[PDB]
Amino acid sequence: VTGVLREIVAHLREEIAERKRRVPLDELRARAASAPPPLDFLAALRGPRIRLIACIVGADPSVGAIRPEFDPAAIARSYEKAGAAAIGVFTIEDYFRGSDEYLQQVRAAVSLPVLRIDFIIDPYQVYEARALGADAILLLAAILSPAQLRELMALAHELGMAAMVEVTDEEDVERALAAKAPLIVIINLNWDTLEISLETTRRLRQRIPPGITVVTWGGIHTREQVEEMEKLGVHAFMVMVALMRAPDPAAKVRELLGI
Amino acid sequence: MRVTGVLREIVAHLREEIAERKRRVPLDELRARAASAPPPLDFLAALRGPRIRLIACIVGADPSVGAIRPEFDPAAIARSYEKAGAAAIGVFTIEDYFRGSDEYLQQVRAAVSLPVLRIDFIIDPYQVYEARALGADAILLLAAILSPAQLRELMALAHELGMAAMVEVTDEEDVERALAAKAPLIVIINLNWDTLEISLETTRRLRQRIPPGITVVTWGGIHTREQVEEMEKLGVHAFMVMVALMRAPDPAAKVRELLGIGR
Repeated sequence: VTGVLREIVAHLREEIAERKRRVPLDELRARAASAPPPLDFLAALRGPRIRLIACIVGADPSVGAIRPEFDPAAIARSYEKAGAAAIGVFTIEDYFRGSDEYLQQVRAAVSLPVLRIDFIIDPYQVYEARALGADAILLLAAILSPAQLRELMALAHELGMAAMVEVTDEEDVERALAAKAPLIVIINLNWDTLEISLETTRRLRQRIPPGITVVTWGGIHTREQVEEMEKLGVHAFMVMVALMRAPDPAAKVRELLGI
Repeated sequence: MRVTGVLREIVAHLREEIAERKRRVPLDELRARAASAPPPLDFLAALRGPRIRLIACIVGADPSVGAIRPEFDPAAIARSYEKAGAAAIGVFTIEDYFRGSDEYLQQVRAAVSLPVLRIDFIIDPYQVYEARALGADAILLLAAILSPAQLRELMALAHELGMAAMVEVTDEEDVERALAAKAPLIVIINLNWDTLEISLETTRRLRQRIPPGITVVTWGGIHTREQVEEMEKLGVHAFMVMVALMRAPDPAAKVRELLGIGR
Protein backbone atom coordinates (compact mmCIF):
# COMPACT_ATOMS: atom_id res chain seq x y z
CA VAL A 1 0.00 0.00 0.00
CA THR A 2 1.47 3.36 -1.16
CA GLY A 3 0.17 6.36 -3.13
CA VAL A 4 -3.44 6.78 -4.27
CA LEU A 5 -4.24 3.29 -3.00
CA ARG A 6 -2.75 4.42 0.31
CA GLU A 7 -5.28 7.28 0.29
CA ILE A 8 -8.10 4.85 -0.48
CA VAL A 9 -7.02 2.56 2.39
CA ALA A 10 -6.97 5.58 4.70
CA HIS A 11 -10.57 6.40 3.78
CA LEU A 12 -11.62 2.72 4.09
CA ARG A 13 -10.30 2.55 7.67
CA GLU A 14 -12.45 5.56 8.60
CA GLU A 15 -15.59 4.12 6.97
CA ILE A 16 -15.06 0.70 8.58
CA ALA A 17 -14.62 2.19 12.06
CA GLU A 18 -17.79 4.26 11.58
CA ARG A 19 -19.70 1.15 10.48
CA LYS A 20 -18.41 -0.91 13.44
CA ARG A 21 -19.78 1.80 15.74
CA ARG A 22 -23.27 1.69 14.23
CA VAL A 23 -23.38 -2.09 13.71
CA PRO A 24 -20.83 -3.87 15.94
CA LEU A 25 -19.38 -7.22 14.87
CA ASP A 26 -21.79 -9.18 17.06
CA GLU A 27 -24.87 -7.72 15.39
CA LEU A 28 -23.33 -8.28 11.95
CA ARG A 29 -22.12 -11.76 12.86
CA ALA A 30 -25.76 -12.67 13.51
CA ARG A 31 -27.03 -10.97 10.32
CA ALA A 32 -24.56 -12.97 8.26
CA ALA A 33 -25.72 -16.14 10.01
CA SER A 34 -29.26 -15.53 8.70
CA ALA A 35 -28.51 -14.49 5.08
CA PRO A 36 -29.26 -16.58 1.93
CA PRO A 37 -27.09 -19.66 2.43
CA PRO A 38 -23.86 -19.58 0.41
CA LEU A 39 -23.73 -21.29 -2.96
CA ASP A 40 -20.60 -23.14 -4.13
CA PHE A 41 -18.71 -20.54 -6.16
CA LEU A 42 -15.58 -22.61 -6.85
CA ALA A 43 -17.72 -25.46 -8.17
CA ALA A 44 -19.46 -23.24 -10.72
CA LEU A 45 -15.97 -22.33 -11.94
CA ARG A 46 -14.87 -25.63 -13.47
CA GLY A 47 -16.42 -27.63 -16.23
CA PRO A 48 -15.26 -28.89 -19.62
CA ARG A 49 -14.87 -25.41 -21.14
CA ILE A 50 -13.80 -22.01 -19.82
CA ARG A 51 -16.50 -20.25 -17.80
CA LEU A 52 -17.64 -16.63 -17.77
CA ILE A 53 -17.97 -14.48 -14.67
CA ALA A 54 -20.05 -11.45 -15.74
CA CYS A 55 -19.31 -8.36 -13.66
CA ILE A 56 -21.67 -5.48 -12.86
CA VAL A 57 -20.55 -2.20 -11.33
CA GLY A 58 -22.81 -1.50 -8.36
CA ALA A 59 -23.42 2.12 -9.28
CA ASP A 60 -25.29 4.15 -11.91
CA PRO A 61 -22.65 6.22 -13.80
CA SER A 62 -25.58 8.18 -15.22
CA VAL A 63 -26.65 9.02 -11.64
CA GLY A 64 -30.32 8.94 -12.58
CA ALA A 65 -30.08 10.76 -15.92
CA ILE A 66 -31.11 7.50 -17.65
CA ARG A 67 -34.81 6.92 -17.01
CA PRO A 68 -36.14 3.78 -16.41
CA GLU A 69 -33.60 3.79 -13.58
CA PHE A 70 -30.44 1.67 -13.50
CA ASP A 71 -31.56 -1.91 -12.76
CA PRO A 72 -28.72 -4.37 -12.04
CA ALA A 73 -31.24 -7.13 -11.16
CA ALA A 74 -32.55 -7.17 -14.73
CA ILE A 75 -28.99 -6.84 -16.02
CA ALA A 76 -27.79 -9.82 -14.00
CA ARG A 77 -30.81 -11.88 -15.10
CA SER A 78 -29.98 -11.26 -18.76
CA TYR A 79 -26.37 -12.26 -18.08
CA GLU A 80 -27.64 -15.48 -16.47
CA LYS A 81 -29.86 -16.26 -19.46
CA ALA A 82 -26.91 -15.61 -21.77
CA GLY A 83 -24.83 -18.40 -20.19
CA ALA A 84 -22.84 -16.70 -17.41
CA ALA A 85 -21.45 -19.09 -14.80
CA ALA A 86 -21.43 -16.45 -12.04
CA ILE A 87 -22.16 -12.73 -11.49
CA GLY A 88 -19.61 -10.27 -10.07
CA VAL A 89 -20.76 -7.08 -8.35
CA PHE A 90 -18.16 -4.37 -7.82
CA THR A 91 -19.51 -2.49 -4.81
CA ILE A 92 -18.19 0.99 -3.96
CA GLU A 93 -19.91 1.29 -0.58
CA ASP A 94 -17.19 3.55 0.83
CA TYR A 95 -17.92 6.20 -1.83
CA PHE A 96 -21.66 5.71 -2.63
CA ARG A 97 -24.56 5.03 -0.23
CA GLY A 98 -26.74 2.51 -1.99
CA SER A 99 -24.02 0.44 -3.64
CA ASP A 100 -24.50 -2.53 -1.32
CA GLU A 101 -28.25 -2.58 -2.00
CA TYR A 102 -27.43 -3.26 -5.68
CA LEU A 103 -25.57 -6.39 -4.53
CA GLN A 104 -28.68 -7.51 -2.63
CA GLN A 105 -30.97 -6.84 -5.61
CA VAL A 106 -28.73 -8.97 -7.84
CA ARG A 107 -28.60 -11.73 -5.22
CA ALA A 108 -32.41 -11.85 -5.15
CA ALA A 109 -32.65 -11.88 -8.96
CA VAL A 110 -30.31 -14.73 -9.95
CA SER A 111 -29.64 -18.34 -8.95
CA LEU A 112 -25.96 -18.13 -9.92
CA PRO A 113 -23.17 -17.72 -7.36
CA VAL A 114 -22.32 -14.08 -6.71
CA LEU A 115 -18.78 -12.75 -6.24
CA ARG A 116 -18.42 -9.47 -4.36
CA ILE A 117 -15.63 -7.34 -5.82
CA ASP A 118 -14.42 -4.73 -3.36
CA PHE A 119 -11.32 -3.90 -1.34
CA ILE A 120 -11.09 -6.10 1.77
CA ILE A 121 -8.58 -5.12 4.43
CA ASP A 122 -10.52 -6.12 7.58
CA PRO A 123 -12.35 -9.27 8.83
CA TYR A 124 -15.45 -7.17 9.51
CA GLN A 125 -15.81 -6.74 5.73
CA VAL A 126 -15.95 -10.50 5.11
CA TYR A 127 -18.98 -10.67 7.43
CA GLU A 128 -20.51 -7.70 5.57
CA ALA A 129 -20.15 -9.52 2.24
CA ARG A 130 -21.79 -12.63 3.71
CA ALA A 131 -24.64 -10.61 5.23
CA LEU A 132 -25.23 -9.04 1.79
CA GLY A 133 -25.49 -12.46 0.11
CA ALA A 134 -22.06 -12.89 -1.45
CA ASP A 135 -20.83 -16.39 -2.18
CA ALA A 136 -17.24 -15.29 -2.79
CA ILE A 137 -14.89 -12.43 -1.97
CA LEU A 138 -11.70 -11.11 -3.47
CA LEU A 139 -8.38 -10.82 -1.58
CA LEU A 140 -5.51 -8.62 -2.82
CA ALA A 141 -2.31 -10.63 -2.26
CA ALA A 142 -0.17 -7.62 -3.21
CA ILE A 143 -1.82 -5.65 -0.37
CA LEU A 144 -2.31 -8.05 2.55
CA SER A 145 0.30 -9.45 4.89
CA PRO A 146 0.87 -13.22 4.66
CA ALA A 147 -0.87 -13.58 8.03
CA GLN A 148 -3.94 -11.53 7.05
CA LEU A 149 -4.12 -13.41 3.76
CA ARG A 150 -4.50 -16.71 5.57
CA GLU A 151 -6.74 -15.26 8.30
CA LEU A 152 -9.10 -13.73 5.72
CA MET A 153 -9.13 -16.87 3.58
CA ALA A 154 -9.96 -19.00 6.63
CA LEU A 155 -12.74 -16.72 7.84
CA ALA A 156 -14.39 -16.72 4.40
CA HIS A 157 -14.09 -20.51 4.37
CA GLU A 158 -15.63 -20.54 7.85
CA LEU A 159 -18.63 -18.55 6.61
CA GLY A 160 -19.17 -20.75 3.52
CA MET A 161 -17.70 -18.44 0.89
CA ALA A 162 -14.83 -18.90 -1.50
CA ALA A 163 -11.99 -16.38 -1.50
CA MET A 164 -10.38 -15.59 -4.87
CA VAL A 165 -6.78 -14.43 -4.34
CA GLU A 166 -5.72 -11.74 -6.81
CA VAL A 167 -2.20 -11.81 -8.24
CA THR A 168 -0.47 -9.32 -10.53
CA ASP A 169 3.19 -10.44 -10.61
CA GLU A 170 5.61 -13.23 -9.77
CA GLU A 171 5.94 -12.03 -6.16
CA ASP A 172 2.16 -12.04 -5.65
CA VAL A 173 2.01 -15.57 -7.08
CA GLU A 174 4.43 -17.04 -4.52
CA ARG A 175 2.46 -15.40 -1.69
CA ALA A 176 -0.76 -17.03 -2.87
CA LEU A 177 1.00 -20.35 -3.37
CA ALA A 178 2.37 -19.92 0.17
CA ALA A 179 -1.06 -19.29 1.68
CA LYS A 180 -2.25 -22.49 -0.11
CA ALA A 181 -5.03 -20.69 -2.01
CA PRO A 182 -7.06 -23.13 -4.17
CA LEU A 183 -8.51 -20.29 -6.29
CA ILE A 184 -6.42 -17.55 -7.95
CA VAL A 185 -7.28 -14.74 -10.36
CA ILE A 186 -4.58 -13.22 -12.55
CA ILE A 187 -5.23 -9.48 -12.91
CA ASN A 188 -3.91 -8.39 -16.30
CA LEU A 189 -2.88 -4.95 -15.03
CA ASN A 190 0.57 -3.46 -14.54
CA TRP A 191 0.06 -1.76 -11.15
CA ASP A 192 2.79 0.79 -11.95
CA THR A 193 1.93 1.92 -15.49
CA LEU A 194 -1.80 1.01 -15.26
CA GLU A 195 -1.15 -0.82 -18.52
CA ILE A 196 -3.71 -3.56 -19.16
CA SER A 197 -2.36 -6.52 -21.14
CA LEU A 198 -3.12 -10.21 -21.71
CA GLU A 199 0.66 -10.77 -21.59
CA THR A 200 0.40 -10.91 -17.78
CA THR A 201 -1.71 -14.06 -17.65
CA ARG A 202 0.36 -15.57 -20.46
CA ARG A 203 3.62 -15.32 -18.52
CA LEU A 204 2.25 -15.99 -15.03
CA ARG A 205 -0.24 -18.85 -15.56
CA GLN A 206 2.51 -21.49 -15.76
CA ARG A 207 3.85 -20.59 -12.28
CA ILE A 208 0.60 -21.96 -10.80
CA PRO A 209 0.63 -25.79 -10.45
CA PRO A 210 -2.31 -27.81 -11.80
CA GLY A 211 -4.96 -28.29 -9.15
CA ILE A 212 -5.45 -24.62 -8.35
CA THR A 213 -8.33 -23.09 -10.32
CA VAL A 214 -7.10 -20.11 -12.36
CA VAL A 215 -9.31 -17.15 -13.31
CA THR A 216 -8.20 -14.31 -15.57
CA TRP A 217 -9.39 -10.68 -15.48
CA GLY A 218 -8.70 -7.72 -17.82
CA GLY A 219 -8.23 -7.09 -21.52
CA ILE A 220 -10.56 -9.87 -22.74
CA HIS A 221 -13.05 -8.65 -25.35
CA THR A 222 -12.91 -11.12 -28.28
CA ARG A 223 -13.85 -14.77 -28.63
CA GLU A 224 -10.34 -15.35 -30.01
CA GLN A 225 -8.85 -14.31 -26.68
CA VAL A 226 -11.27 -16.57 -24.80
CA GLU A 227 -10.22 -19.63 -26.80
CA GLU A 228 -6.55 -18.74 -26.28
CA MET A 229 -7.09 -18.58 -22.51
CA GLU A 230 -8.95 -21.90 -22.64
CA LYS A 231 -5.93 -23.34 -24.47
CA LEU A 232 -3.83 -22.10 -21.51
CA GLY A 233 -5.66 -24.12 -18.84
CA VAL A 234 -7.63 -21.12 -17.51
CA HIS A 235 -10.96 -22.32 -16.06
CA ALA A 236 -12.80 -18.99 -15.94
CA PHE A 237 -12.54 -15.36 -16.99
CA MET A 238 -14.10 -12.19 -15.61
CA VAL A 239 -15.47 -9.54 -17.97
CA MET A 240 -16.48 -6.08 -16.85
CA VAL A 241 -15.18 -3.39 -19.19
CA ALA A 242 -16.22 -5.22 -22.36
CA LEU A 243 -19.77 -5.58 -21.03
CA MET A 244 -20.19 -1.99 -19.80
CA ARG A 245 -19.19 -0.75 -23.25
CA ALA A 246 -21.29 -3.11 -25.43
CA PRO A 247 -24.51 -1.74 -26.98
CA ASP A 248 -26.17 -5.01 -25.87
CA PRO A 249 -24.20 -6.49 -22.95
CA ALA A 250 -26.03 -9.84 -22.95
CA ALA A 251 -25.25 -10.27 -26.65
CA LYS A 252 -21.57 -9.72 -25.79
CA VAL A 253 -21.77 -12.51 -23.18
CA ARG A 254 -23.08 -14.91 -25.82
CA GLU A 255 -20.39 -13.86 -28.31
CA LEU A 256 -17.66 -14.41 -25.72
CA LEU A 257 -18.96 -17.92 -24.92
CA GLY A 258 -19.30 -18.80 -28.62
CA ILE A 259 -23.11 -19.05 -28.57
CA MET B 1 -21.46 2.80 -32.31
CA ARG B 2 -19.14 5.53 -31.04
CA VAL B 3 -21.06 6.68 -27.92
CA THR B 4 -22.49 3.54 -26.30
CA GLY B 5 -22.93 1.91 -22.89
CA VAL B 6 -21.04 3.61 -20.09
CA LEU B 7 -19.83 6.61 -22.13
CA ARG B 8 -23.46 7.28 -23.10
CA GLU B 9 -24.37 7.22 -19.40
CA ILE B 10 -21.63 9.66 -18.41
CA VAL B 11 -22.53 12.16 -21.16
CA ALA B 12 -26.17 11.86 -20.13
CA HIS B 13 -25.21 12.66 -16.53
CA LEU B 14 -23.15 15.61 -17.80
CA ARG B 15 -26.06 16.97 -19.86
CA GLU B 16 -28.30 16.87 -16.79
CA GLU B 17 -25.70 18.40 -14.45
CA ILE B 18 -25.05 21.21 -16.92
CA ALA B 19 -28.77 21.99 -17.27
CA GLU B 20 -29.11 22.17 -13.47
CA ARG B 21 -26.01 24.38 -13.11
CA LYS B 22 -27.37 26.62 -15.87
CA ARG B 23 -30.56 27.26 -13.89
CA ARG B 24 -28.71 28.05 -10.65
CA VAL B 25 -25.95 30.06 -12.43
CA PRO B 26 -27.26 31.46 -15.76
CA LEU B 27 -25.03 32.37 -18.67
CA ASP B 28 -25.12 36.14 -18.08
CA GLU B 29 -24.03 35.70 -14.44
CA LEU B 30 -21.30 33.24 -15.47
CA ARG B 31 -20.21 35.36 -18.42
CA ALA B 32 -19.65 38.27 -16.03
CA ARG B 33 -17.77 35.90 -13.71
CA ALA B 34 -15.48 34.95 -16.60
CA ALA B 35 -15.09 38.59 -17.62
CA SER B 36 -14.17 39.48 -14.02
CA ALA B 37 -11.33 36.98 -13.65
CA PRO B 38 -7.69 37.94 -14.26
CA PRO B 39 -6.99 37.39 -17.95
CA PRO B 40 -5.71 34.02 -19.18
CA LEU B 41 -1.99 33.54 -19.67
CA ASP B 42 -0.60 32.36 -23.04
CA PHE B 43 -0.64 28.56 -22.84
CA LEU B 44 0.52 27.95 -26.40
CA ALA B 45 3.55 30.18 -25.79
CA ALA B 46 4.53 28.19 -22.70
CA LEU B 47 4.73 25.03 -24.82
CA ARG B 48 7.11 26.39 -27.47
CA GLY B 49 10.65 25.91 -26.27
CA PRO B 50 13.83 24.47 -27.76
CA ARG B 51 13.43 21.46 -25.46
CA ILE B 52 10.29 19.42 -24.85
CA ARG B 53 8.11 20.91 -22.11
CA LEU B 54 6.46 19.14 -19.16
CA ILE B 55 2.79 19.70 -18.32
CA ALA B 56 2.54 18.36 -14.75
CA CYS B 57 -0.97 17.10 -13.96
CA ILE B 58 -2.80 16.95 -10.61
CA VAL B 59 -6.10 15.24 -9.86
CA GLY B 60 -8.54 17.76 -8.37
CA ALA B 61 -9.98 15.36 -5.79
CA ASP B 62 -9.00 13.71 -2.51
CA PRO B 63 -9.38 9.90 -2.75
CA SER B 64 -9.00 9.77 1.05
CA VAL B 65 -12.01 12.09 1.56
CA GLY B 66 -10.13 13.71 4.44
CA ALA B 67 -8.76 10.61 6.16
CA ILE B 68 -5.22 11.47 5.08
CA ARG B 69 -3.77 13.56 7.87
CA PRO B 70 -2.00 16.47 6.62
CA GLU B 71 -4.92 17.29 4.34
CA PHE B 72 -4.67 17.05 0.55
CA ASP B 73 -2.98 20.28 -0.59
CA PRO B 74 -2.77 20.63 -4.38
CA ALA B 75 -1.61 24.27 -4.16
CA ALA B 76 1.63 23.07 -2.54
CA ILE B 77 1.94 20.17 -4.99
CA ALA B 78 1.60 22.53 -7.93
CA ARG B 79 4.21 24.89 -6.42
CA SER B 80 6.60 21.95 -6.15
CA TYR B 81 6.03 21.08 -9.82
CA GLU B 82 6.66 24.71 -10.80
CA LYS B 83 9.86 24.85 -8.73
CA ALA B 84 11.05 21.62 -10.34
CA GLY B 85 10.63 22.99 -13.90
CA ALA B 86 7.13 22.27 -15.22
CA ALA B 87 5.98 24.51 -18.09
CA ALA B 88 2.31 24.28 -17.11
CA ILE B 89 0.05 22.61 -14.54
CA GLY B 90 -2.91 20.48 -15.57
CA VAL B 91 -5.80 20.05 -13.12
CA PHE B 92 -8.20 17.14 -13.65
CA THR B 93 -11.56 18.31 -12.26
CA ILE B 94 -14.41 15.83 -11.70
CA GLU B 95 -17.05 18.48 -10.91
CA ASP B 96 -19.84 16.19 -12.13
CA TYR B 97 -19.27 13.51 -9.45
CA PHE B 98 -17.48 15.45 -6.62
CA ARG B 99 -18.70 18.73 -5.20
CA GLY B 100 -15.71 20.99 -4.56
CA SER B 101 -13.36 19.62 -7.22
CA ASP B 102 -13.49 23.13 -8.73
CA GLU B 103 -12.25 24.74 -5.50
CA TYR B 104 -8.98 22.81 -5.94
CA LEU B 105 -8.49 24.37 -9.38
CA GLN B 106 -8.89 27.79 -7.76
CA GLN B 107 -6.38 26.87 -5.07
CA VAL B 108 -3.89 25.77 -7.73
CA ARG B 109 -4.49 28.93 -9.75
CA ALA B 110 -3.78 31.19 -6.78
CA ALA B 111 -0.60 29.26 -6.03
CA VAL B 112 1.38 29.27 -9.28
CA SER B 113 2.22 31.71 -12.06
CA LEU B 114 2.37 28.97 -14.71
CA PRO B 115 -0.47 28.56 -17.23
CA VAL B 116 -3.14 26.19 -15.94
CA LEU B 117 -4.90 23.64 -18.14
CA ARG B 118 -8.33 22.45 -16.99
CA ILE B 119 -8.69 18.73 -17.72
CA ASP B 120 -12.34 17.73 -17.90
CA PHE B 121 -15.10 16.64 -20.27
CA ILE B 122 -16.39 19.58 -22.36
CA ILE B 123 -19.55 19.18 -24.46
CA ASP B 124 -21.32 22.55 -23.97
CA PRO B 125 -20.18 26.19 -24.41
CA TYR B 126 -21.34 26.80 -20.83
CA GLN B 127 -18.40 24.70 -19.61
CA VAL B 128 -15.93 26.93 -21.47
CA TYR B 129 -17.10 30.04 -19.62
CA GLU B 130 -16.92 27.98 -16.41
CA ALA B 131 -13.29 27.01 -16.96
CA ARG B 132 -12.40 30.66 -17.60
CA ALA B 133 -14.21 31.88 -14.47
CA LEU B 134 -12.12 29.37 -12.47
CA GLY B 135 -8.82 30.74 -13.80
CA ALA B 136 -8.04 28.25 -16.58
CA ASP B 137 -5.69 29.27 -19.40
CA ALA B 138 -6.49 26.24 -21.59
CA ILE B 139 -9.17 23.56 -22.06
CA LEU B 140 -9.35 20.15 -23.77
CA LEU B 141 -11.75 19.26 -26.59
CA LEU B 142 -12.35 15.62 -27.47
CA ALA B 143 -12.63 15.62 -31.26
CA ALA B 144 -13.89 12.02 -31.38
CA ILE B 145 -17.02 12.96 -29.45
CA LEU B 146 -17.84 16.44 -30.79
CA SER B 147 -19.60 17.11 -34.07
CA PRO B 148 -17.61 19.22 -36.55
CA ALA B 149 -19.81 22.26 -35.90
CA GLN B 150 -19.57 21.80 -32.12
CA LEU B 151 -15.78 21.42 -32.31
CA ARG B 152 -15.45 24.64 -34.32
CA GLU B 153 -17.92 26.42 -31.98
CA LEU B 154 -16.03 25.43 -28.85
CA MET B 155 -12.65 26.33 -30.32
CA ALA B 156 -13.92 29.78 -31.34
CA LEU B 157 -15.44 30.39 -27.91
CA ALA B 158 -12.16 29.44 -26.22
CA HIS B 159 -10.28 31.81 -28.56
CA GLU B 160 -12.72 34.66 -27.94
CA LEU B 161 -12.09 34.25 -24.18
CA GLY B 162 -8.31 34.29 -24.71
CA MET B 163 -7.80 30.63 -23.76
CA ALA B 164 -6.05 27.86 -25.70
CA ALA B 165 -8.08 24.85 -26.81
CA MET B 166 -6.12 21.60 -26.96
CA VAL B 167 -7.88 19.25 -29.41
CA GLU B 168 -7.52 15.61 -28.34
CA VAL B 169 -6.91 13.04 -31.07
CA THR B 170 -6.94 9.25 -30.74
CA ASP B 171 -6.57 8.02 -34.36
CA GLU B 172 -6.10 9.10 -37.98
CA GLU B 173 -9.72 10.20 -38.40
CA ASP B 174 -9.52 12.45 -35.34
CA VAL B 175 -6.33 14.02 -36.69
CA GLU B 176 -7.95 14.92 -39.99
CA ARG B 177 -10.89 16.38 -38.04
CA ALA B 178 -8.48 18.55 -36.06
CA LEU B 179 -6.51 19.69 -39.11
CA ALA B 180 -9.75 20.42 -40.99
CA ALA B 181 -10.80 22.62 -38.05
CA LYS B 182 -7.42 24.38 -38.32
CA ALA B 183 -6.44 23.57 -34.72
CA PRO B 184 -3.09 25.11 -33.68
CA LEU B 185 -2.69 22.80 -30.65
CA ILE B 186 -3.28 19.03 -30.71
CA VAL B 187 -2.71 16.45 -27.98
CA ILE B 188 -2.35 12.81 -28.96
CA ILE B 189 -3.98 10.61 -26.31
CA ASN B 190 -1.94 7.41 -26.00
CA LEU B 191 -4.93 5.18 -25.32
CA ASN B 192 -6.66 2.42 -27.25
CA TRP B 193 -10.21 3.29 -26.25
CA ASP B 194 -11.38 -0.21 -27.21
CA THR B 195 -9.29 -1.99 -24.55
CA LEU B 196 -8.44 0.91 -22.20
CA GLU B 197 -4.87 -0.07 -23.16
CA ILE B 198 -2.25 2.66 -22.77
CA SER B 199 0.67 2.80 -25.21
CA LEU B 200 2.98 5.35 -26.85
CA GLU B 201 2.45 3.61 -30.22
CA THR B 202 -0.37 6.10 -30.84
CA THR B 203 1.89 9.14 -30.75
CA ARG B 204 4.54 7.46 -32.92
CA ARG B 205 1.94 6.36 -35.47
CA LEU B 206 0.15 9.72 -35.73
CA ARG B 207 2.86 12.36 -35.30
CA GLN B 208 3.87 12.46 -39.01
CA ARG B 209 0.26 13.20 -40.05
CA ILE B 210 0.46 16.60 -38.27
CA PRO B 211 2.35 19.32 -40.25
CA PRO B 212 5.10 21.43 -38.68
CA GLY B 213 3.82 24.68 -37.26
CA ILE B 214 1.15 22.91 -35.20
CA THR B 215 2.09 22.41 -31.55
CA VAL B 216 1.90 18.69 -30.61
CA VAL B 217 1.43 17.39 -27.04
CA THR B 218 1.53 13.77 -26.02
CA TRP B 219 -0.42 12.34 -23.07
CA GLY B 220 -0.33 8.84 -21.60
CA GLY B 221 2.12 6.14 -20.57
CA ILE B 222 5.08 8.48 -20.13
CA HIS B 223 7.26 7.56 -17.17
CA THR B 224 10.98 7.43 -18.11
CA ARG B 225 13.52 9.95 -19.34
CA GLU B 226 14.24 7.76 -22.37
CA GLN B 227 10.60 7.97 -23.44
CA VAL B 228 10.71 11.74 -23.05
CA GLU B 229 13.88 11.96 -25.15
CA GLU B 230 12.32 9.80 -27.88
CA MET B 231 9.25 12.06 -28.09
CA GLU B 232 11.50 15.14 -28.21
CA LYS B 233 13.34 13.49 -31.11
CA LEU B 234 10.00 13.20 -32.89
CA GLY B 235 9.49 16.96 -32.61
CA VAL B 236 6.74 16.61 -30.01
CA HIS B 237 6.59 19.96 -28.23
CA ALA B 238 5.19 18.97 -24.84
CA PHE B 239 4.16 15.98 -22.75
CA MET B 240 1.54 15.61 -20.01
CA VAL B 241 2.31 13.45 -16.98
CA MET B 242 -0.15 12.55 -14.25
CA VAL B 243 0.08 8.87 -13.34
CA ALA B 244 3.87 8.77 -13.04
CA LEU B 245 3.90 11.84 -10.78
CA MET B 246 1.35 10.38 -8.35
CA ARG B 247 3.11 7.01 -8.01
CA ALA B 248 6.38 8.83 -7.43
CA PRO B 249 7.87 8.87 -3.89
CA ASP B 250 9.20 12.40 -4.37
CA PRO B 251 7.05 13.79 -7.20
CA ALA B 252 9.25 16.86 -7.63
CA ALA B 253 12.32 14.70 -8.20
CA LYS B 254 10.46 12.69 -10.83
CA VAL B 255 9.66 15.92 -12.70
CA ARG B 256 13.37 16.76 -12.67
CA GLU B 257 14.22 13.23 -13.82
CA LEU B 258 11.79 13.43 -16.75
CA LEU B 259 13.30 16.77 -17.79
CA GLY B 260 16.85 15.48 -17.43
CA ILE B 261 17.83 18.38 -15.14
CA GLY B 262 19.15 18.95 -11.63
CA ARG B 263 18.34 21.72 -9.16
